[PDB]
Amino acid sequence: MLLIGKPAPHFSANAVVNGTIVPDFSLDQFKGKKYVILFFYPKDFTFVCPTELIGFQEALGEFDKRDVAVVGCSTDSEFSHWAWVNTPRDQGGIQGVSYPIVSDINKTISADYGVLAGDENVEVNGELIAYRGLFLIDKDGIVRHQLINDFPLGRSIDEAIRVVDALQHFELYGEVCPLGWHKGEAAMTPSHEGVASYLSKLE
Amino acid sequence: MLLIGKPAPHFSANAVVNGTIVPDFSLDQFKGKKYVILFFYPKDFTFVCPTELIGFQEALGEFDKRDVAVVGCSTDSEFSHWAWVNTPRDQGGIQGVSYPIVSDINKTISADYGVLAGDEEIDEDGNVEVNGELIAYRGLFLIDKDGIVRHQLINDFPLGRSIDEAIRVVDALQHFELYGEVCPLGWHKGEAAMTPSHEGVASYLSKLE
Amino acid sequence: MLLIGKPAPHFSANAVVNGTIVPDFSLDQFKGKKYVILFFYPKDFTFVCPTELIGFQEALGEFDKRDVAVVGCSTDSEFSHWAWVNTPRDQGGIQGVSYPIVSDINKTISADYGVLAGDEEIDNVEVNGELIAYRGLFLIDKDGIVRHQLINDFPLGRSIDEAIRVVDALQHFELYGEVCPLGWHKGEAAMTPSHEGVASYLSKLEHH
Amino acid sequence: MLLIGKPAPHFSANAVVNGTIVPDFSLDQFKGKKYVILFFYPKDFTFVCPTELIGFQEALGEFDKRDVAVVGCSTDSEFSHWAWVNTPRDQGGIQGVSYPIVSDINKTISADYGVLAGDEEIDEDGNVEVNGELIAYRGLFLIDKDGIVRHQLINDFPLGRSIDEAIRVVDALQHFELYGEVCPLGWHKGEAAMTPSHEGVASYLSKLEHH
Amino acid sequence: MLLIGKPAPHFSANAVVNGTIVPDFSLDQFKGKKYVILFFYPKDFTFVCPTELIGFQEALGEFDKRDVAVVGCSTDSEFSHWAWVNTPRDQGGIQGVSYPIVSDINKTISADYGVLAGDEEIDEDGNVEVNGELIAYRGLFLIDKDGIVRHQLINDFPLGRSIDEAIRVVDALQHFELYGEVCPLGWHKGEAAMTPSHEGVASYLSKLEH
Amino acid sequence: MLLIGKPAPHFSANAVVNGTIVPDFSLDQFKGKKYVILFFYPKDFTFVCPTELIGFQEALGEFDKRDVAVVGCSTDSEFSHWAWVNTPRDQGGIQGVSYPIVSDINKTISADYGVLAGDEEIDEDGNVEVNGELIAYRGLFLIDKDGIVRHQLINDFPLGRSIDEAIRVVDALQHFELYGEVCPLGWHKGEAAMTPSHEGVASYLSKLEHH
Amino acid sequence: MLLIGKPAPHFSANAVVNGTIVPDFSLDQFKGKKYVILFFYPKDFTFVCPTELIGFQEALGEFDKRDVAVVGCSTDSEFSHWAWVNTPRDQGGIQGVSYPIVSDINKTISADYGVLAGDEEIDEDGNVEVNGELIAYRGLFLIDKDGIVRHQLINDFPLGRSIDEAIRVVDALQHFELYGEVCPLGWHKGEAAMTPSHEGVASYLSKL
Amino acid sequence: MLLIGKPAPHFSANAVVNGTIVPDFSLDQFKGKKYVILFFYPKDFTFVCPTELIGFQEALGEFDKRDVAVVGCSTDSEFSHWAWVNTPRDQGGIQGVSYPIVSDINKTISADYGVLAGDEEIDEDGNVEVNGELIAYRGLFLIDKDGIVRHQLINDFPLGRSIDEAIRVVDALQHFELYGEVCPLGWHKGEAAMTPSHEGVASYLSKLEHH
Amino acid sequence: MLLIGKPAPHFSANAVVNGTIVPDFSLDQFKGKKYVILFFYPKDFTFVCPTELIGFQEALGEFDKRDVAVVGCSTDSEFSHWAWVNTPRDQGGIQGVSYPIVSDINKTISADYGVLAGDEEIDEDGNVEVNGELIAYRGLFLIDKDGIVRHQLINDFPLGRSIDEAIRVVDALQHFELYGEVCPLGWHKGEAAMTPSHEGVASYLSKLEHH
Ligand SMILES: [Ca+2]
Ligand SMILES: [Ca+2]
Ligand SMILES: [Ca+2]
Ligand SMILES: [Ca+2]
Ligand SMILES: [Ca+2]
Ligand SMILES: [Ca+2]
Ligand SMILES: [Ca+2]
Repeated sequence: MLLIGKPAPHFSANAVVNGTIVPDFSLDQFKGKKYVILFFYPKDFTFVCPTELIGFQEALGEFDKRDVAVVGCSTDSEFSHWAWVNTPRDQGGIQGVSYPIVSDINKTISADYGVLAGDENVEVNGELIAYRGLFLIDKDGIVRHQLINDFPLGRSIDEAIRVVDALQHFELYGEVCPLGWHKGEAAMTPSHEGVASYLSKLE
Repeated sequence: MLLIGKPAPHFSANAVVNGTIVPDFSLDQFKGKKYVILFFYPKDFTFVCPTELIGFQEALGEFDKRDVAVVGCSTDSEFSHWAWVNTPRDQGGIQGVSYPIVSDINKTISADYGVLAGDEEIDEDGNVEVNGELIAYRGLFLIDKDGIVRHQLINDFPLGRSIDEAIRVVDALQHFELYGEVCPLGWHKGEAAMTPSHEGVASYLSKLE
Repeated sequence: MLLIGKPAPHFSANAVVNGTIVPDFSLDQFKGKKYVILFFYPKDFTFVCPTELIGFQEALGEFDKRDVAVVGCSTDSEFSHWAWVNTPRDQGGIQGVSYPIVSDINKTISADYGVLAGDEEIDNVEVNGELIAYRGLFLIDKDGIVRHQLINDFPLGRSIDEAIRVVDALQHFELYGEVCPLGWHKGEAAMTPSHEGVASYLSKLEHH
Repeated sequence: MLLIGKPAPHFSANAVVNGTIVPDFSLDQFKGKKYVILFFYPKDFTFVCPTELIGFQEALGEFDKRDVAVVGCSTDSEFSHWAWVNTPRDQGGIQGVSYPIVSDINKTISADYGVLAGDEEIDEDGNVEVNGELIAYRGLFLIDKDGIVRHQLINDFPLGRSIDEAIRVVDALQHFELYGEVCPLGWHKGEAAMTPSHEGVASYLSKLEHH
Repeated sequence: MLLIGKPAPHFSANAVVNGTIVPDFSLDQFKGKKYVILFFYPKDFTFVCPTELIGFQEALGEFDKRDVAVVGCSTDSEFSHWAWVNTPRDQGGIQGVSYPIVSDINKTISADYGVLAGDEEIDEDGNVEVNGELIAYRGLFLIDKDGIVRHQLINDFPLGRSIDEAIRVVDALQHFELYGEVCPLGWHKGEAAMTPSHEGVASYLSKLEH
Repeated sequence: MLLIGKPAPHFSANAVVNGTIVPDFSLDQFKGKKYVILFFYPKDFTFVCPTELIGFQEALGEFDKRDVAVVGCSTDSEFSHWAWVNTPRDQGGIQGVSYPIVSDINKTISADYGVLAGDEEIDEDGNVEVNGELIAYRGLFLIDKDGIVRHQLINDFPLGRSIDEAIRVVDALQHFELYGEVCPLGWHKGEAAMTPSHEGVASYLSKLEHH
Repeated sequence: MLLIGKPAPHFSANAVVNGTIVPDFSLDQFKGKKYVILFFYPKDFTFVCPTELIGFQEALGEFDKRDVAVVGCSTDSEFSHWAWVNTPRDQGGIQGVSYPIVSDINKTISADYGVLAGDEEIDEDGNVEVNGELIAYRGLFLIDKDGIVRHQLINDFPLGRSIDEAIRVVDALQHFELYGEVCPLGWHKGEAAMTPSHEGVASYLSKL
Repeated sequence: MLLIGKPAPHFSANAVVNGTIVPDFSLDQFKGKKYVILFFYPKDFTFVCPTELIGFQEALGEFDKRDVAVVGCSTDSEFSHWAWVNTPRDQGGIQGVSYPIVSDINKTISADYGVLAGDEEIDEDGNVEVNGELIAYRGLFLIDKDGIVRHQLINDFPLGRSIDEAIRVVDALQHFELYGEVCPLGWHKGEAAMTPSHEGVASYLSKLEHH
Repeated sequence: MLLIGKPAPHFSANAVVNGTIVPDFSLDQFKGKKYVILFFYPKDFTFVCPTELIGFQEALGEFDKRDVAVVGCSTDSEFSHWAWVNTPRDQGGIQGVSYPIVSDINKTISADYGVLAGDEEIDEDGNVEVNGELIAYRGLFLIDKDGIVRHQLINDFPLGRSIDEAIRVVDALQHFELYGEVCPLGWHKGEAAMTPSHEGVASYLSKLEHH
């Protein structure tokens, strides 16, 4: 489903924050204060998912500098999350992951964000688990960027950081970010003069 | 909607291929033969859109080497596309863009791929009213040789995309197809992949330590 | 659609006025002030459409003297319009067209005015043909009421003369209460809408 | 209704042809043989309508030479039509009009062609009330030999139509059918048409800047 | 539909009154003042209809003396009516007909009175297809001064009506209104009516035996 | 209901024929053989109804000569009908009435012919409420040999009908059937009818004006 | 339908009371004052029906002494009833029947009491066809002073009813109302009733 | 429900026959062979019900002589019935009742025969609530050998029924079946019946008048 | 019916309490005062049901000590219940059963508690037919002092229940209510419970691994 330009759907669920189970976790707390990178993964105790979670843990300071809160989510229970953060990495665990890991135990968050796999007396084709979904949410709670990958295709922290940098650049300077833009490169004024001037300089 | 794991919706529209208007363009031709990178942009003759189109033209060799066809799409007419490829780049044009640029003139492609902006309503006697513009967001899809969507990405209007990220996802999909190894976070071609098993993930994570 | 005797459907869209993109263009501004000749064409950068747009530009004074605003419209974007008015005529452009060219980007204007081509069928929703505007033209009086409409197939260009003639007939009926007979032109004899009026008008045809 | 590019709706009704009442008149007979100019008017024995009908009768040869059948229609009965063609013109009649005048006595033809005036409403108990008069506006349709509508025009009650514009649209349609050239704004038979191509439109528009 | 004992449906249409087109004609004007004989015929410029209209014109005084307004109606336009009253009788016209002739141009009046011929059906493309002609049968209604229908009659197209029967029904209605006696079969003004009671019917039928 | 041009609704009920109760009486028996004058009255043992029934008995020969079967009907039972034909006329009875008197005991015939009085409603508790009496008004129908209704008439309760008008309408129907001439206003057997054509009506009206 | 324990449906119709046609006859008048024996019969001028009506007339005193109003009803008109009470008994008439005979001219009373014979079938358009005759079967109802039905009985057309059974049920109802004793099988006025309790039924059955 | 003239609804339930619980009891077995008197009572182990059941046992021979099978029914289980027939009469039991006593444990029989008390209603909460007790009133049905209901009677809870009235109605039905004579008011076996004709009723009432 | 965590459905019915028929029995009276063990059985005068009812009578003191009211229920009438408590046990009776035995005579309680056996289906005649018997399975519910169902059990007809398991679940619920410790598998009063926490479950299981 299309959430670009729309408010990130509200939820309130159990989560693991700093390795501790906490109730009533919501993205409300970040409105007006932090951007949010919210990412969904399919299953605790699997393969690409721990590497993605651990990598987000390693880059957590880079998101902190940018006023970005990192939030993970799967449809597993908060107790599976807790068991997993208490499993050492050399045993496949995600020990040391300290940002919030939301438990979408009813699958309503994954459904509302349009990342729930499977197809639906009531019978279900496939597994109702989340694909590798990622959303960039601005300080107003609006979705500005989304990405969904199939199960075997891990995501990239560099691209998430790049889109964060681009959004903040557009918010600061009103300049739109052209293809392949990175922090420090030339942006563009959104006008006829702007596009003619930017494209002439490239050639 | 959610197209991951599902066939990319079929279409058949006018397009500009190698600067020429052609009819009945479809992604059918690529089934069993090429991967497809399909990207939607909002409007001809604008700002971020020409930079994305030109950059895809410049990187076309990287996609050719990987058996990937690049296809652009907007809801503008095929003639607006043709005028745009016949406009020099220093005037905001996209001259030299040679891959197909599809005209989603009926907006059905953008709807089917879930990238169409705007909201529609039915009033008391107001028929269909639309809030906002029915144009495509900066949407991108990776379609494998069977026509299945394996990756999708949508950016708001002012956020241009990245060719490197598209190439990386192509490499990850092709690596998983060849070796059955899943690609971990931040993976690039030539780096260590992973065996999808308990021992595989445990051993992979031990090497990082 | 049947719009004669009914208000022209309201709209508010981006347009190019005097070669510049402007937002929130509507026919509201003309209610009580000007008549409107509103014409739809299918596609920017095509064939008959530039000749019609340029010709409406050349005859623009004939409409000004009659308190008629000329407004064109297609389902192309306002940026396509802007690119087209910046293309020289010898290359197929419509450079110098200065009256408002509305962008019906959502196709709701053409739908509401009954000029949108194509057929919509549900299976998703599939469309047979192209959802673009036919060569449609509407005369709207100062109260916002449609008094004349005409739609031509894609290859059949319209005529400025017939538009001016219908405008003259409407204004003559508004002024004198006389109905305009077949082939009436400004300055020719009209008719009083009564038994005596039609008998007298037709008798003179058999006297001269 | 939007009929451009679509078949002209079928009908079969009483008419006055050559001053005589005949049944089962339809435009089927013209498919593959003649173009049709079909025009609706609101009321027999009124004001603009006799001038339009008489003018079409006098210009009938111009349509005959172009393989065009002229057919008129209103929702009055065939007997009103018959009485009207037996009324001398100097008293408001349409004597001498010999082409078919269709009686749309049930108003289904006018409704199908999208020219029927009035507004239809249902009551709090289910009765059918009508605001205004269910009569035809000044509607005109050009139907090609395949029965497809290529041009349509509707005028308010006091605004008579123009035979010149009807002939011009016929000539433009026939020129496009014969030569595949599209007819630009204000085109008349014998003037330069246009090739529907990038080069064609560029060539046409460049020549206008000099001529 | 059955209108006996129910109000005559309201309408407001163009009509030709005394040979002149007038708008907003209604039977409301007659409420509390006059009875109404309202008759529908199918088509202007035809065959039985001019004879019925002319005959009503010739008998107009018999209805005036009885405080009865005569109103004709068809689904033709008011201009067809006007042309018809300006056509001489020796050419099939109805010249000299001066009472109101209503134009039921939308066919709603004929529908409301249940005299409209033809059959309407909606096809699966939305449009309405019609078998036959939506024109009025030869319908006649007697409406009292309260606007209530007391007598109705419908004839097929080739069967002209009878002025005598209309006058007889008017006289019977007025006699019952005045004296409260019910009118037996074949009753005419001046003949013996009947008291609506056991004794009344026994007495009336006894006298008929001689 | 509008029955002109439509088949008279079928029924099959008990009746009194020649003073005898008989079952399964229907107008089917007359199809192809006789016209039918079918008349409804409200109640046995009342006031106008016996005068109408007796008068139809007195004129029975006039209808026999014209191949017309006379049939009466009310929503009373066949036993009330039978008792009534066994009550002498000087006591309010209809002794001597010999044509069929149908018992519309279920009120379905009166409903089908559009002559049933009264108003039905559904009450609070889904009950069925009736305003007035579900009895037949003074309804009369002329049915031709094909079973099609050609003339219908309904009178309020206190207004007795007229045998002369029924016979006149019968003569008009039979004249149109025999000669194809339409019968003008006030036409009676032996007078001039009319050819349904322009010339026919013009000729008929000319003869009246100097007559 | 089951009316036992529920109010007898209200009605208001023409009737013949003491040989005279009267309007607006209803059982409301008896509420709080009299019991009602209400009986339906199929057709005036038939066979069992006159014997039942005459017998109810002859037994009228037994109902009067028990504060019971007798009311007959059929779907025939009030004038048919009046003609029938003016017919001598030796010719099949019901001369001398003086209690109210209701005219259920609309058949709504017979429907509301569930005694109307026949079957109604309805189609899409609503055309109502009927199998059989919509006339009342030989129905009888005992209504208490509150308007509550306490006993009902319906017989097929050829099976006449019994005055003794109606009077017996009246006696049983009045006995239960007065003494709170339930009436066993075959109970008659003056015979032993029963206390509605374990001991009451055990003691009653022991004596047999 | 109105069952007169209609087939007695079919059922198949457990019953106590001659003091023994048996399955699949139905009235089908009696079709074409015996009349049926089927009676419903509300509750086992109560007050009027044992007297009715015991009295029907005592009169069983009178019904046998008339080819009548007696069947009782309540919505109690077959085991309550069995316990009750094993309870001595001097303790309120129905020991010695040997004809079939049906267990309408699903209440469907009492519903089908229109003798079930109580009212069922559905809420907005979707639940089913019941006003009163869903038990059978004192209902009685006479079923002929073809399975058609010819007589029915329902009494309020405190009003016991009458064996005499059942016998009398049985005799009347059998008399009408044999002789085609209808039974007048108060008729008993051996008394004068009536021929269903005008003459029959006229003659019968005359003998009552003078004598 | 999943009632765990939801209020026990309300009812108000006739019952036998201490061998006496009483009206308007409800579990309302126990809210805030007593726990409720509510058990359904299929039929009076059968086989497993008397053993269960008598066994609950014998264990009544064990429930009294725990502030638990024992209530039985079947769809039999209150009079069948009364007869059954007046039958000696050596004849299959339940003499001496003094706690409330509810009569679910309308079957609404069994339906609301999800223990009603049988299958209902509506005929084409809108009629309701039932496959099987609408009787209660061997259902048991533990209801807390707030009226909330905390434990439920349903057995097929031939499988009698266990007093020990009912007492055990009562003890487990009361232990959790008093001390907030959850009761592990097979817990009995006096044995070690568990703190619902990570450390609590780890510590509980550590002690088991030794013993
Ligand atoms: Ca879900
Ligand atoms: Ca669309
Ligand atoms: Ca649209
Ligand atoms: Ca219509
Ligand atoms: Ca009916
Ligand atoms: Ca039930
Ligand atoms: Ca139930």
